[PDB]
Amino acid sequence: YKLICYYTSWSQYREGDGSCFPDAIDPFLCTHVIYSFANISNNEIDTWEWNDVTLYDTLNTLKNRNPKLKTLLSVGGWNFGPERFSAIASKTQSRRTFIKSVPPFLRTHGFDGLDLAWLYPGRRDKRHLTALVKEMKAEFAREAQAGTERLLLSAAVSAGKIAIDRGYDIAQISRHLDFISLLTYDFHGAWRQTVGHHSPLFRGNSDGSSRFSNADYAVSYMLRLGAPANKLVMGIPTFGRSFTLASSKTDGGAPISGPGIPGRFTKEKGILAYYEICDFLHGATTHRFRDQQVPYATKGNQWVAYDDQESVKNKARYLKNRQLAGAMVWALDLDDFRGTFCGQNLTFPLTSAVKDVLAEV
Ligand SMILES: *[C@@H]1O[C@H](CO)[C@@H](O[C@H]2O[C@H](CO)[C@@H](O)[C@H](O)[C@H]2NC(C)=O)[C@H](O)[C@H]1NC(C)=O
Repeated sequence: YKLICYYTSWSQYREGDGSCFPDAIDPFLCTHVIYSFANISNNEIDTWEWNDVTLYDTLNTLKNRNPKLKTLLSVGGWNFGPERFSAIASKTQSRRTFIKSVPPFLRTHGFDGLDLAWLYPGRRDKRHLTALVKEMKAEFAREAQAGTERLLLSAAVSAGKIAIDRGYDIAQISRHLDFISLLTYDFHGAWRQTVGHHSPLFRGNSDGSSRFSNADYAVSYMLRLGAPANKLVMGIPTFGRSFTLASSKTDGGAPISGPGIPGRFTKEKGILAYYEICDFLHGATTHRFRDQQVPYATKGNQWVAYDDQESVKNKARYLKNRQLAGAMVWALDLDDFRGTFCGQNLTFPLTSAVKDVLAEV
């Protein structure tokens, strides 16, 4: 079983304990670590943060301690406009230039592969996305002729029915990618006013429009669309999503005046790192949807939808029962990498839980 763990570039800037460097990563924890977000300049892959060269290096030494650990660099991201991605993929000229620029870059820094994080291609992008992956893999196959490990090519894909239908030629890109990571944790309406859990495992028999909004359906759909189970990786969030309640109503369906307040170290509205959540729980009321099998917490006018150890173990067992390729964690930097915020002196609580389930069989 594969355990793809993303590490985000900008997590170094977090104050105090929040600050996380490749340095703090357990070399034996995951099987693949993806460095989060590289840019594209002059239609050529390029760095993002000033000290990326240094961090790329910090991260790629972990392989000295664990020969088998494989690393990948991811292009795109949320702060990377799909428009610009879209423009690179439409002109066969821009596309080829970008492609040709990757292997050298990757080789130079020590990455064993590239991860496409084109965050959501539109209906007019499907055709080109397919082109992009085909040629990419083709270039990697050619470069491997030079007598060296072939680079890996993976992609972070949306897990919403509509999104998938709109911009992905799954059956096609499936045969060219090494593995696909399902963003199975962006399910609850980033758009509207009611409390809701962003990463439900099952359907939640109470509500009936939006079933397509859960891990199960997403995975089933992908398999139906033609993606081989041995290539699917279900994404598991290591963070929670926050909401500022608009009424004393807390139960499912409650009103929302807007996103929750920022975390001391995360400093971002609506989001909370798991270690921040561990501190939040103190004086908070824990609740859990049996239907979807995920928990949520409330304190004051703050409502938090998140994943805990069992929640994540539960998803891990799911993934296993459908015989998927493995799991993908959202950031390693959002988990308790210090192990000093969530009791139990364990480091990387969440990601470990997944590993335990993934390894006990
Ligand atoms: C992202 O790539 C862009 C593309 O060049 C870099 O942002 C630049 O992008 C603008 C949009 O095309 C250019 O017009 C500007 O010349 C340029 N910005 C500056 C200040 O020079 C960008 O720097 C890359 N991202 C990062 C984080 O460096």
